[PDB]
Amino acid sequence: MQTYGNDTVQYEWWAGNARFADQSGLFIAAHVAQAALTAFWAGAFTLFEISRFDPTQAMGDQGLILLPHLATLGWGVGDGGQIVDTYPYFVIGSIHLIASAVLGAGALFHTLRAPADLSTLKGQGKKFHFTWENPQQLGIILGHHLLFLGAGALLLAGKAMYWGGLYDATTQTVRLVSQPTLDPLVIYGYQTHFASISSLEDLVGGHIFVGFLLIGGGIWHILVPPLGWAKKVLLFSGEAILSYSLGGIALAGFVAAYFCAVNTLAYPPEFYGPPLAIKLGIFPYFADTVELPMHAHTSRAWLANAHFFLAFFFLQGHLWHALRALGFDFKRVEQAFDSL
Amino acid sequence: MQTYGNDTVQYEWWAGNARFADQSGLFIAAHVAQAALTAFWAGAFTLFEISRFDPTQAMGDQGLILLPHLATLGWGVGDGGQIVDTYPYFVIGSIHLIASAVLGAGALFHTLRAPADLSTLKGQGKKFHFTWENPQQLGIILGHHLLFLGAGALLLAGKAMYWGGLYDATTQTVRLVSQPTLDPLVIYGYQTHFASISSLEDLVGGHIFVGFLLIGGGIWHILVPPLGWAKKVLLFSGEAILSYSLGGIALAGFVAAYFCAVNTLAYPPEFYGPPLAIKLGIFPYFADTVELPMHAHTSRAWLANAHFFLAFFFLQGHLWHALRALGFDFKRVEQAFDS
Amino acid sequence: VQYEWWAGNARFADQSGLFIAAHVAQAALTAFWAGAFTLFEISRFDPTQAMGDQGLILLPHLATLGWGVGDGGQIVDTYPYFVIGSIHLIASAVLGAGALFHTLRAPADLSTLKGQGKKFHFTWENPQQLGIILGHHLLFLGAGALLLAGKAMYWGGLYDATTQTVRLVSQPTLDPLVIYGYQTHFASISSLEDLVGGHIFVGFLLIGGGIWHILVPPLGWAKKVLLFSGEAILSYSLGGIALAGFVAAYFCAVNTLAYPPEFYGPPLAIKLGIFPYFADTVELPMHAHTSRAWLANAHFFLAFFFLQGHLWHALRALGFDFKRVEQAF
Ligand code: CLA
Ligand code: CLA
Ligand code: CLA
Ligand SMILES: CC1=C(/C=C/C(C)=C/C=C/C(C)=C/C=C/C=C(C)/C=C/C=C(C)/C=C/C2=C(C)CCCC2(C)C)C(C)(C)CCC1
Ligand SMILES: CC1=C(/C=C/C(C)=C/C=C/C(C)=C/C=C/C=C(C)/C=C/C=C(C)/C=C/C2=C(C)CCCC2(C)C)C(C)(C)CCC1
Ligand SMILES: CC1=C(/C=C/C(C)=C/C=C/C(C)=C/C=C/C=C(C)/C=C/C=C(C)/C=C/C2=C(C)CCCC2(C)C)C(C)(C)CCC1
Repeated sequence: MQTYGNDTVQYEWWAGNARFADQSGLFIAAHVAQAALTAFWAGAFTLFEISRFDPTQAMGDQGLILLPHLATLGWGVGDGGQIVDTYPYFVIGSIHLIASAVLGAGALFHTLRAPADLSTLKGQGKKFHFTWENPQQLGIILGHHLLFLGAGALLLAGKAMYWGGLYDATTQTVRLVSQPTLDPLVIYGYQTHFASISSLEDLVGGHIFVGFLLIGGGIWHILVPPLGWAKKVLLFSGEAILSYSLGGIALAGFVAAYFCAVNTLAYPPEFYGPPLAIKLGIFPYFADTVELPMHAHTSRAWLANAHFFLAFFFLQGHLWHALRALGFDFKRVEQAFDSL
Repeated sequence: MQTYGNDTVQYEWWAGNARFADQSGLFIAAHVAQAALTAFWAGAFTLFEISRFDPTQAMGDQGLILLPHLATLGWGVGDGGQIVDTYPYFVIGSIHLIASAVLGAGALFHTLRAPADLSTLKGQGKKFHFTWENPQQLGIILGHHLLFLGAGALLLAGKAMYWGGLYDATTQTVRLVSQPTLDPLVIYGYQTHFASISSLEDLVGGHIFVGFLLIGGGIWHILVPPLGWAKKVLLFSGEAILSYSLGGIALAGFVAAYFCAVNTLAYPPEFYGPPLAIKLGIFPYFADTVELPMHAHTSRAWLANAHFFLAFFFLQGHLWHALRALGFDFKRVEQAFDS
Repeated sequence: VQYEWWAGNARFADQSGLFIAAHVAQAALTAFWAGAFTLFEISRFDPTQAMGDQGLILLPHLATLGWGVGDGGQIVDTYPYFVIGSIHLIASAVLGAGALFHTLRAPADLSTLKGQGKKFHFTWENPQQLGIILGHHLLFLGAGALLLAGKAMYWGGLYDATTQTVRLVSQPTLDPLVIYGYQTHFASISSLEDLVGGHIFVGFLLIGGGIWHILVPPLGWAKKVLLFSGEAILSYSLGGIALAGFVAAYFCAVNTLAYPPEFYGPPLAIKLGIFPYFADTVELPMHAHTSRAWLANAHFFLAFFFLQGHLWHALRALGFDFKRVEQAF
């Protein structure tokens, strides 16, 4: 936390998650409980989407949110964009459900059996003890999360190359994509038309390039400690790293909301509905060209608008926490109105 | 119980059943009274169901639940899934009533004639007294229960192999199977596809295998105590062992609800109804494929959905007793919202 | 201790004369119901119709023995019912005579007598004289079993419902291994000759039990596994009579051999709604039932209520007077 003086600070219940921000074990426990909640939502809602799926209609009109996310990977897709056999969606939903179960079990284990601070441990638990002031352990955690995201990108790459086939909007069948792009100059040139790429080989080439970039960043962050040039320009607290991550996930949400509404192959038009139109009224939303009867919207509209609004409010959360990390009081803005 | 204040911690009447967690003389009376109520349900409710039975309609139509539980054992079913008499269901319910009567008598004995403690005797009861600190005696009680469960499994195998025939979904006849399964390779292969078996012989062979496995586990728990790493990893208390068993019975209830949902040979489709579909709305219910006239359900749904709910709430009871055994009092939650 | 007037018969626990008097008076009331209601519910009888439809309650038991019935199962007389009712009248007379003589004239404490009364006083802490009373009662019940055995040899034998004849039984079973295997074949033997053949074995068993109880007292373990108080001995007797009432309700439900089906009623059906009961296969419209359903249901409910009375006296005997007060703090 910030703690502009008053080192022994007490937070009330409406800021109740600020109480464990200094301790270590509850800091692990709350986050793995949150990951259990995300895995539970994923598995339980693709099961709920299998429960409320009709094969006599098109996909995106009935609010199909997760089954197009699995059909773009090409798991149970047939011919012409038709889904007749849904075994592996139920398989990955059950996998995510039991994964949420074991993650919640570990969360309650760290809340109950593991102590608050990991400095009282003796074996490997003392090596996992972290503080918001030393950047070395934070760099180790940073590099290992970099390595895990790179491993996830490599798993997606193997799903595109060896472990299965992806889906395209041209042939509307599965496709075993091999021999991707190997040139980084055209990847440097992809900063202008990244929204419409229209080729899956370029997609898996960009994915293996960003995956190898992530592995390089991971081994770089594990190998060298963080330097001194960034410690003079970046703040080192809980709310500072919270702010950097909040701005990162808000930018990622804006990027994903732009990617959802205009793409055609990473979001097929028969699975998510037609591509959208960026329409600014009061706020910039995404409207469909055709109008659904029961005031309804496609999955593309729901995904793009929800991710845009969540990215917007996460940007203001980054703003709140980043101004908090710079020393602002925030009753100073109430004292500025009260002095007036 | 965690013994917060001391061993004589107070309890109100909404938790008064925690008062005999350390007495170990009222434990016996409460448990065999629950066994008496279980046998009372098992007998009196099939006596209730034998009065409202219709021979023309299907058994999964009006809500017959216990009679399809006995019809798959081949007691009073004719050819093609039709019931020809009501006598063996009546005598099985009657002997369950007699077992309930003698177990309730033993319960009133153990709460009335037997003392509140069991270490206060001088005969065989001194060797029967248990408490929640020693691993070897509790392992002995566990091994005795494993021997009893394996004996029940071998009794089921003897019923299927020597005490008449059995119903199947292949020939639709009361069939006496023979030559059960020896190799565990198909038993290992059934671990990844346990929904459909397509063999009654492999079912009774797996039953003989798990029965012998339970006799072996009971003998192992009788002879040798826990080696020492269980005292380091696990816990040994009332609430901890209760939570272990609650998680076990919740997992058993989950897999039993799923086995009632998908399978169609252990539960015959002409007796319970058509095989259900796992429809997750606000909760996962195992819904029918046909529709009943006035808000009714088939008996397979009444089995599977109720056992799913009971497995869910027993999972949360396992969570409650696990947190109770791990030093959490649930009084820091009400104390973390003040000031 | 003191008992209120709403429940004050517990004073018979120490007074022995009233203990004899009230029970012999109760037996006089039973014999008065046996004699008087046979001679009073005879005007409801009509041999033109059936015996199961009118609701005759006593006379089925008299036609069970095979006194005034012949071929086809028809009643042509009343005079055997008259002589059995009349001996029940004079038996109730002499039994009530001894009853009120013990109530009014005999002393209460039998140990304060001089002749053959001081050797007749009983109490609740001895296994010897109570064993003598048990032996004499076992002798008399075995004598009643001997009378049932002699009914199949003296007056033409019992009545058979299968062959529709009052046949003389003269084939006793000389093997107790059939008696062992009867626990599956309860009320389904399809033979009337095997009932008397099972009655002579249990009759000689009753004589042997009475001889064992007269000759030797409880030799030591009955002082430990059992109690001798009045409430506990009442509990044991009520449990025995409740088991008897339940098995008699089962015999009135399922047998249709000892009870003739053309006289008592059709075979019954075991049902359960709120309480378990028995219902006829052929119902009657005027809110009436056969003697089978009436007897089986009433004996089932009375056996249940006397099982509850057995549990009440067992809780009263073993110190559980009022201990559920400590539920609420
Ligand atoms: C990375 C995510 C993240 C994390 C870890 C935190 C963490 C924290 N924030 Mg926070 N915040 C975030 C994102 C995040 N914030 C965003 C995106 C916003 C913008 C809206 C804010 C705005 C914000 C404010 C304004 C304040 C905090 C405060 C705090 C601190 C106290 C704990 C707390 O939140 O109270 C516990 C949380 C609650 C009691 C929840 C409040 C109940 C809300 C109103 C209901 C949820 C709204 C809605 C229904 C959500 C669903 C949306 C849609 C599906 C309908 C804690 C360190 C407080 C602080 O620094 O004081 C010490 C504080 O005053 N945050
Ligand atoms: C094998 C199962 C088992 C056993 C032996 C116990 C044993 C115990 N539990 Mg328990 N529990 C269980 C399962 C079990 N629980 C499950 C599955 C849950 C989740 C719901 C709980 C939740 C729970 C709580 C929240 C608490 C206990 C407590 C206790 C202890 C005190 C006795 C008691 O319950 O109060 C005496 C019993 C009663 C008062 C009976 C109440 C019955 C209510 C009125 C039923 C309401 C109807 C309900 C909807 C169910 C309907 C079923 C439907 C089919 C009709 C005792 C050691 C308490 C404790 O730790 O001590 C303080 C406590 O606070 N338990
Ligand atoms: C052979 C059978 C037998 C015997 C000898 C006894 C003997 C005794 N019982 Mg008893 N009891 C029995 C069977 C028996 N009971 C059965 C089967 C039940 C269950 C229904 C009970 C329930 C019972 C209770 C609940 C109590 C006794 C008590 C007593 C003792 C006090 C004296 C007495 O009877 O009060 C005489 C009492 C009355 C005559 C009742 C008053 C009048 C009522 C209101 C009328 C009867 C109600 C009934 C509905 C009428 C219609 C009859 C119906 C068949 C049509 C005495 C030792 C009491 C005790 O322990 O001592 C204080 C006591 O509290 N008994
Ligand atoms: C708040 C809080 C917290 C947190 C926690 C959490 C948040 C949790 C979560 C957790 C979770 C979230 C969990 C999960 C679980 C899971 C489960 C419970 C599952 C189950 C399921 C099932 C069993 C299923 C089944 C099936 C299958 C498998 C298939 C077929 C069909 C069916 C569907 C039936 C803490 C403690 C830290 C602190 C305090 C407060
Ligand atoms: C090709 C392609 C692709 C790929 C992509 C990629 C590969 C990307 C990358 C990306 C990246 C690679 C990005 C980056 C960016 C960055 C940023 C966004 C940053 C920001 C930040 C800032 C600006 C900060 C600053 C600072 C510092 C550094 C320190 C001092 C102070 C300050 C704070 C100021 C895809 C798949 C789509 C498809 C196909 C095509
Ligand atoms: C053949 C026949 C017959 C006959 C019958 C008889 C012969 C019967 C018998 C019966 C019997 C012969 C029975 C038995 C039973 C038994 C019981 C029922 C017992 C009980 C007991 C008790 C309850 C006791 C116990 C105890 C002891 C010992 C001690 C400890 C504790 C106690 C108390 C628990 C008739 C006529 C039908 C006809 C036809 C044929």
